[PDB]
Amino acid sequence: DQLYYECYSDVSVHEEMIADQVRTEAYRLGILKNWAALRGKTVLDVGAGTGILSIFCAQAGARRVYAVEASAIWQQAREVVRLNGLEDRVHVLPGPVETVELPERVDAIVSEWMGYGLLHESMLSSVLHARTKWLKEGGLLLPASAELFVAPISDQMLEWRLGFWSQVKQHYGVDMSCMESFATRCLMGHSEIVVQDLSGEDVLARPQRFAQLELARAGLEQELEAGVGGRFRCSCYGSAPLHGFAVWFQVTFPKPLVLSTSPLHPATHWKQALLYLNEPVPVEQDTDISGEITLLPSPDNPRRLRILLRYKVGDHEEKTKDFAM
Amino acid sequence: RTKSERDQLYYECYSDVSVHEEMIADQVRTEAYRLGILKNWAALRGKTVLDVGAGTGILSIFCAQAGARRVYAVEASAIWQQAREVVRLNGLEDRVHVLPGPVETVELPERVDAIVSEWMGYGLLHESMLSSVLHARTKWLKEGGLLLPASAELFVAPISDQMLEWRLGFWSQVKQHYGVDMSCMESFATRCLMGHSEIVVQDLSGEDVLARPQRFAQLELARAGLEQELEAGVGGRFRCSCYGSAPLHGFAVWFQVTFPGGDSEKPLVLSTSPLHPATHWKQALLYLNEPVPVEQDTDISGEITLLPSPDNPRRLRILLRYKVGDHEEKTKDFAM
Ligand SMILES: NC(=[NH2+])NCCC[C@H]1O[C@@H](n2cnc3c(N)ncnc32)[C@H](O)[C@@H]1O
Ligand SMILES: NC(=[NH2+])NCCC[C@H]1O[C@@H](n2cnc3c(N)ncnc32)[C@H](O)[C@@H]1O
Repeated sequence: DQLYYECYSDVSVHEEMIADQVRTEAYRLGILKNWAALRGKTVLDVGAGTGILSIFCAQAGARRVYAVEASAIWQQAREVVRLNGLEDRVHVLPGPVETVELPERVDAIVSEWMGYGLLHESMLSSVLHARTKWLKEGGLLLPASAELFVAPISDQMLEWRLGFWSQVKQHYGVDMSCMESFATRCLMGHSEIVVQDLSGEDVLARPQRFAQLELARAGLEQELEAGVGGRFRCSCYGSAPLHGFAVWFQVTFPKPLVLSTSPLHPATHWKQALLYLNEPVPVEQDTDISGEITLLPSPDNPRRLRILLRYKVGDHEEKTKDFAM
Repeated sequence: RTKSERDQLYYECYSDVSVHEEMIADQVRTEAYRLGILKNWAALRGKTVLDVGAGTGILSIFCAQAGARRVYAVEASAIWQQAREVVRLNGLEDRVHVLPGPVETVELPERVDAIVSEWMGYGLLHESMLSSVLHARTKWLKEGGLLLPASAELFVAPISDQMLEWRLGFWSQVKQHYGVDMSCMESFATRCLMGHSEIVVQDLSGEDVLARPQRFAQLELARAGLEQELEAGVGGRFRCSCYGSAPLHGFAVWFQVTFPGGDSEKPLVLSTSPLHPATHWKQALLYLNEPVPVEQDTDISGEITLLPSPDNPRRLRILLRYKVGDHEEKTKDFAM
């Protein structure tokens, strides 16, 4: 745990998260749009960082915010709260949320806990521990749920990198087309999850929701250990080389506001989690693709995301690939 | 990591496509070698060439296209098998010979007329590949032979880094967009972003340059005894006067290499300066612990030494000694 917390003692990660305008505006609005449910109520900010989300909760009308932060950045949060004149009702409490002592259970929890592929970092378990210990019955969760999506992809950037070697002749007068098979093995033949941003034109079929996480659900923490995911089925839009699948998520706040990391929506720092096949597979309009995706903690490191992929393209035999972040 | 582990990582890196894609996609770099080689056709026609660390073989092929009779393309990582295919694909395997393994233990049939190599790393000497080129020169280059490029030059300039300024000022600008005052974090951000002792590789522009760049070292690859200068430290002293008022953030170090042949007084130069087109080498930034205000005609002097790290000969270390105006001389010790 200590190694993890120390990653957040440096300014850069916090600058990156606030500079993610889609992320930060969405949390801001998700909180402020809940003013009626927060007015005069108490809030626990799990992993409060610099404190910015706790101050949004105060602007929404919370009577008190407990801002709990395990890394050294809590000292900066204390100063931010003081600078904004909110030390009377926003209280920064250092340490893990699992052992912090609050004066009272709270009406609401706010937290930005999502990692790459949703569950990389595994910070959800700390939010669920706080829910069990400190959230009043039926309390407000900001956000309250996460939804997981998959779509087959033809990655235009990958195509360009594989095709790069056949363009060397035009650039420098040396033919290097024979490098394409080697490049394919290098860029696709591995078993790592690739975090990369796609565009709408990389999506080869209607995205499918394959799992939903309800943060209030008691027993969710046990589900995370066993893996979360599910089956999916789709049919391709048209002819292209299938490179694999993109996985992304959205979270929904108590119309409810949705923060999405879909390639069809404005870019975020999460991008998408790309699962490449070992080599491209030609697909056509109406080619059926079915499969199953499971998000699991790595055996060597619970905080490291693993994804089991099972898939069937058209008539081909079912195949499997086991990815890790 | 142990030496065994460092060697394995190096092998894995250059056995993989990504680094070679980056180098070849670096058009300034690759065009400079193509033209610099072709401009030496008169010295290369009918002669033999050793390409130290040939990679995919593209530079060896440039040498064949310039008229070389025979090219030995020596490559230690698994990419040598890709280079063999590339050479065959272009119909050149009967005089471009891809040879696997370290140049330090390869066997050639004779000493060669010329050596070509793209050996430069970040801050010129990060990765420390020059030593292999010099080993090949001593062992395989004929007396009075040709080196391509023939020399490298190191430059320094004081900088006011506009990107760093933006990152340091980020916290003071949060409130005007999100309604939360975070100005109090500027000191913390400064400690995090400047108080470290890491060399930062980043692209600068001419706007960031606070004074006329100063050349502070030159490496003549033909010089016997250059290998001994590498271990003792490469560098030199500098002085400059600031263009105007701005916060001094530290210094940028960059290099160029010069190809022989052509105009004896205007050789072909591959530059990584912020004043010239971008390359994958960017520049090596040496940040002071905190910004220092300077004015027009503020004098800045000091000394810069590039050394291999004691824990890892492939890891660049830079010792900076510097004096700003009337302030006392200061020192800072950076590592890549
Ligand atoms: N969205 C993410 N991928 N990560 C969000 C991390 C936000 C903050 O939560 C802090 N943090 C993480 N786990 C804990 C914990 N159990 N208790 C308290 N603070 C924590 C961490 O130090 C950081 O400052
Ligand atoms: N400009 C740089 N910063 N590095 C250029 C490295 C180019 C190629 O030289 C190869 N290489 C490195 N050292 C050696 C050596 N001693 N002998 C042979 N090949 C080598 C390495 O495997 C790579 O494929």
